[PDB]
Amino acid sequence: RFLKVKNWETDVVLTDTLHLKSTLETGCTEHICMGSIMLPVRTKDQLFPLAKEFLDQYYSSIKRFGSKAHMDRLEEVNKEIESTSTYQLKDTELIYGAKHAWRNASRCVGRIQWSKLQVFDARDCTTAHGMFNYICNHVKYATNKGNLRSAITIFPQRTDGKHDFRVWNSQLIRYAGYKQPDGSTLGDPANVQFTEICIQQGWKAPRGRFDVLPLLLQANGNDPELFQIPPELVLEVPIRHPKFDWFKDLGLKWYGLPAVSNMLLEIGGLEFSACPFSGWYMGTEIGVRDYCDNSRYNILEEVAKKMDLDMRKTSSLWKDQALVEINIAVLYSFQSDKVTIVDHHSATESFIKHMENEYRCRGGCPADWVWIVPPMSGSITPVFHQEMLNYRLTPSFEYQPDPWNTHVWKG
Amino acid sequence: RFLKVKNWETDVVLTDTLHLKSTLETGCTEHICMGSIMLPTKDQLFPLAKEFLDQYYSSIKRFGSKAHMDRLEEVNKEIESTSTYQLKDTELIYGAKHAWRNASRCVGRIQWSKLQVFDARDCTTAHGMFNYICNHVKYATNKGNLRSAITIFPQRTDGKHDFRVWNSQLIRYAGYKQPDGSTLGDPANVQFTEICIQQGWKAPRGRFDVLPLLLQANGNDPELFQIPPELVLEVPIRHPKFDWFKDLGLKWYGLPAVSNMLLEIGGLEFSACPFSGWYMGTEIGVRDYCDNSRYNILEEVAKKMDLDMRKTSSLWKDQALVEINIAVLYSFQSDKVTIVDHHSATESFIKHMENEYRCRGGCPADWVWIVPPMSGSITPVFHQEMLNYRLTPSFEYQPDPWNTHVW
Ligand code: HEM
Ligand code: HEM
Ligand SMILES: C[C@H](O)[C@H](O)[C@H]1CNc2nc(N)[nH]c(=O)c2N1
Ligand SMILES: C[C@H](O)[C@H](O)[C@H]1CNc2nc(N)[nH]c(=O)c2N1
Ligand SMILES: CSCC(=N)NCCC[C@H](N)C(=O)O
Ligand SMILES: CSCC(=N)NCCC[C@H](N)C(=O)O
Ligand SMILES: [Zn+2]
Repeated sequence: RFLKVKNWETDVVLTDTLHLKSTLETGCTEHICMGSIMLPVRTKDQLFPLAKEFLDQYYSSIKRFGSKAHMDRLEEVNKEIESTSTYQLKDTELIYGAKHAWRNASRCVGRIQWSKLQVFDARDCTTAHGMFNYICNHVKYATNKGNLRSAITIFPQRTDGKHDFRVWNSQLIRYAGYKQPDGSTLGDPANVQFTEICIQQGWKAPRGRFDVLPLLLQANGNDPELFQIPPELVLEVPIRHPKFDWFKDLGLKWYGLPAVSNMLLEIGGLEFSACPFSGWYMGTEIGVRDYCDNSRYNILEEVAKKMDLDMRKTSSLWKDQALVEINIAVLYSFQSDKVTIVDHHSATESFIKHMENEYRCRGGCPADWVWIVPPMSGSITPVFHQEMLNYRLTPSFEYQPDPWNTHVWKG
Repeated sequence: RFLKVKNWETDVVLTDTLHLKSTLETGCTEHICMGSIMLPTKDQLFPLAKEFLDQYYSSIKRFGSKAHMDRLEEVNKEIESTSTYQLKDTELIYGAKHAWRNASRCVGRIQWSKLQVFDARDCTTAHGMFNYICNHVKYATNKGNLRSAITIFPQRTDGKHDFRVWNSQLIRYAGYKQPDGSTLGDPANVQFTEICIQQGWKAPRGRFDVLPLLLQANGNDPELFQIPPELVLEVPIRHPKFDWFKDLGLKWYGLPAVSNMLLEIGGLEFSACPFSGWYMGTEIGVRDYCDNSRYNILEEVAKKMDLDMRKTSSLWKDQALVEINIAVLYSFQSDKVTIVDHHSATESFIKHMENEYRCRGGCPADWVWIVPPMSGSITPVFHQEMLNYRLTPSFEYQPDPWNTHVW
């Protein structure tokens, strides 16, 4: 069966046959759409099929399907599973795997880049210290002095779910949040709970508004340990505005490298609970969400004051006005410092081209509209006008619960 | 069975049970989400009738009463012999108010129970239709102090005797393609604008020409009519700081009145049922003015502001978009035409959601439509999980009449 998606601004229609190759469920039914819901120990039994599909995909992509190297590999994985209960991916399969997980990531607008991913195989890693070293190398390689390069680091896969590798941080670089007793927060509110954990594990907190948090790291199921990323490794951009000279006096900066560390990489049935990955920022991530969410740094007001806008009635659109300035400032700052960042117009347009090309070559491109559309200026980006089809392909990045909720402390 | 929706900005969690009374289908499956697609018999009718009347009688606290049962019999007998049935006025009104209540794409539902319903079921001609329409337009406009209203023409019968308003709204601007290849006026109405001319309309062929109404009664060929100009309240668009803004020559009309939908109540289809409320500022300023396939004016406004349009990374479109929208809200407010800005409206819709949750057990909502097409995440609705489902009575889309009507 074929499915059509139309762009309402250009009238381009597209035909999706790829949704056919999908099995994981959406959270949706014929009676309810959960399209806007944020979050809607494997047996040998169900492991070989998962293996087989993956290797069928892998071998098709290299144009070797049905070959002797394809069959021998099936038979070998098959044997290794019955014998050992799991199996190891060749290097080639891991690389292909991680590329495809990104490729299939429907909430990601930056996927035009999916085929350029530096994969770092950390499956020989055994300790937290080994983790730290692997991560530092990732952060230095990916930063590249501001000329950001996409990368992922993949630690050993889950075995009995009792020996998991986990990065307790939600990102490799992120600013502390500290709840004061008067109810206010100092620094990033997103990070207060994690910050407290760090502190409880013995981190001495500078307690400022932009303190880079320590890596908290779990190897082989052992309690995690704290480590400071070398400061010279953390590239940061002080935030100024091309015409508002008081803007710098707002005391703002951000880090240049976004690197998600809390998700799970599934490939051919295997689960990698530690697989930090990094690309680069679209400006709105920082200027709209990180700075302006009410539950984040929440700077709209103080920027509004400084611009002396009529703040007395919402219909002045003073909020909308401050938001654009703040976003001009973020992009201006990054560009001036020659740190890679992309604006939301350029990013969404690229993505439309990627999506169209994906339909023509692959028969589909699963996409989550709620996520692909930027959080300001929605309809003046071409994605707003693009119908999308959202479905679940593997390999994939999945959510997993916070490890402090699951972890069994050895003390 | 019972579903949770969470607001991520405030942490409030709501439990939806209303979805288990969902009837219609969504387009989605376990395997695919179609959340962002725009348009995903005697025996048939009695179930629908019964289900509507049960909720109507439960709403008036008379579920199961003799009054309830008798009406179920009376409607049942009428179907059994006539093959359709007629709604009591009280049922007509409740049905309409609830069709709005259930409209998951409408951010403005906090207003739902204050709807003036005009029963035009005794109408028989397009002249009759025009007269009902003008009285609608005048009542709802109210000299700028807009009031919500729907007018309901006679329900479909054999679907060869359909009443239809061919305009997509009562009031909208014309669209002419030109030898220039460009488009003058509203390019969204270009094709209708033709059908009108193909029907005799003398287009003044300018940029903001209020289209003629094109009305079809009892399935007949439809007929042109010019709304008395004095009935069309319009706003010239100026900016509270850019004096030059007025020079752009922009105006919009005060009354949005969706005229092409189909109202379904208790299994009965009312295919002409124009309804109207009032505008959220972004509809005009963001979509109508700046959609690249609408008036697409960002290019020219950016010029007047002398912004650096050299690179997309100056956010010049974003800068302009904001001003354009300050101007619209400003114009309407200055002239005392009712209008709501996207901040105040989404705040109200969050409050409506919470009312419906504790009062009705849920509130179907389509996040993709509810989140405004500017400043999404600074409106509270961005951070609100919504569950979308299809309850009845409802408004549905229906084919354009010209693709259908036989001459
Ligand atoms: C090349 C630069 C990239 C850009 C500009 C980009 C852009 C984005 C943005 C804006 C989001 C939404 C994030 C949010 O709102 O929190 C996102 C989500 C996501 N991106 Fe990309 N991305 C890039 C590279 C990558 C890479 C290298 C990966 C992994 C290999 C990736 C995988 C994902 C995933 C899995 C999500 C969804 C995260 C979630 O569900 O919370 N992206 N991306
Ligand atoms: C009273 C003030 C109202 C406000 C502020 C309001 C707001 C809105 C907005 C912003 C939309 C999205 C429209 C678009 O983007 O095209 C919408 C759609 C809709 N509204 Fe409301 N509305 C109001 C009154 C009404 C009334 C009186 C009704 C019917 C009785 C109604 C029913 C609907 C329906 C059915 C849709 C979806 C129509 C479609 O699919 O295009 N609204 N409304
Ligand atoms: C409830 C709602 O889905 C939630 O706020 C989503 C909406 N869209 C989003 N889109 C992106 N890119 N990132 C987000 O965090 C969110 N949040
Ligand atoms: C393809 C996508 O569904 C389409 O552009 C939608 C998105 N959200 C919308 N939201 C509103 N309120 N009105 C619209 O016309 C649209 N268009
Ligand atoms: C793998 S990096 C992909 C990206 N461009 N963003 C990811 C999420 C970052 C987050 N939104 C933030 O604002 O820090
Ligand atoms: C029934 S009135 C509800 C409303 N406020 N808008 C409806 C659609 C109008 C459209 N967005 C426009 O910009 O003309
Ligand atoms: Zn869905």
